[PDB]
Amino acid sequence: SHMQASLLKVPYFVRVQGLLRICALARKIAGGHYVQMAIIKLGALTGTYVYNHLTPLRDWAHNGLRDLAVAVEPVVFSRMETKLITWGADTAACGDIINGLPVSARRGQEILLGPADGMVSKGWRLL
Amino acid sequence: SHMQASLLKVPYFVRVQGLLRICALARKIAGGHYVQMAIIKLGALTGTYVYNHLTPLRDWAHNGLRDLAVAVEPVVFSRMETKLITWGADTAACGDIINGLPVSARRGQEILLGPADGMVSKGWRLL
Ligand SMILES: CCCCCCCCO[C@@H]1O[C@H](CO)[C@@H](O)[C@H](O)[C@H]1O
Ligand SMILES: CCCCCCCCO[C@@H]1O[C@H](CO)[C@@H](O)[C@H](O)[C@H]1O
Ligand SMILES: CCCCCCCCO[C@@H]1O[C@H](CO)[C@@H](O)[C@H](O)[C@H]1O
Ligand SMILES: CCCCCCCCO[C@@H]1O[C@H](CO)[C@@H](O)[C@H](O)[C@H]1O
Repeated sequence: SHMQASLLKVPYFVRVQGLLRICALARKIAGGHYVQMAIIKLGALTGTYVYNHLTPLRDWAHNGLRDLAVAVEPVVFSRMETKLITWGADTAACGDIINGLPVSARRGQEILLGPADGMVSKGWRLL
Repeated sequence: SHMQASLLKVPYFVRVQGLLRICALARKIAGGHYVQMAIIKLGALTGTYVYNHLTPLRDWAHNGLRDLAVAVEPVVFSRMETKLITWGADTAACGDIINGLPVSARRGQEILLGPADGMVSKGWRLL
């Protein structure tokens, strides 16, 4: 799904499993909390976030990890802004760009990202 | 604003007008189609795309611009993959990352991006 922005063509659920399995290894070592933070941040780069209500830190986290985190929904180690959006097939418009692609047309509750050229003849309407 | 992914805090319609004002300067000069393509590509990396149906090429484009374009809805000069999406408040889920921020919660028709910590208190629900 284009809405997940993952560098890896792998299901989100499975990506979190793999990431936490690497973390589990450091759960009991000395600077283990530092290690996990590193791996979690590396996961973020790949476009994979972990949430406490889905994969409780209590089941894999080193005791010091939670102190390094400034948030666990999802787990992040530096300030990250919080925004509100209402975007939907009903409000989408030209000018909008989603994960790198420009909004170009609509057809029902579907929105076309990228070039729309030659799509009008098929029921798509330009936004 | 977040759904427009523009490096400039300027209305979308104003950004395009500024871009096409520069393009017009080259509408009639020799090799102007090349100059306009550079300008339009600069707009792209800045977050602004132009569409033929919003601002027709016949009003500002140099005669050779169309030939260089691979599409005009919006104007691009190389392959751009076209995607079809179905997404909204009713479908948003964790694992989703929108223009850099992770989906974390839902309240009504609004969706929360970024940390949700402490929001469950305000009537928001983790996804
Ligand atoms: C950070 C990106 C990692 C990408 C590789 C993910 C590999 C996920 O591997 C997963 O491991 C689980 C057990 O840990 C198994 O139960 C799953 O079946 C398996 O697919
Ligand atoms: C790629 C980004 C370009 C930014 C330059 C924007 C220049 C604004 O352009 C001007 O804006 C005014 C109102 O805002 C209009 O009334 C003018 O007609 C228009 O030319
Ligand atoms: C950085 C990319 C710029 C691309 C635009 C190139 C425009 C070439 O501009 C050239 O200027 C010459 C005057 O010296 C004219 O004689 C040529 O006919 C004209 O094509
Ligand atoms: C001042 C001279 C400016 C030349 C304009 C260069 C615009 C670069 O346009 C290119 O567009 C591609 C997608 O279309 C991107 O993937 C490249 O990273 C980007 O460099």
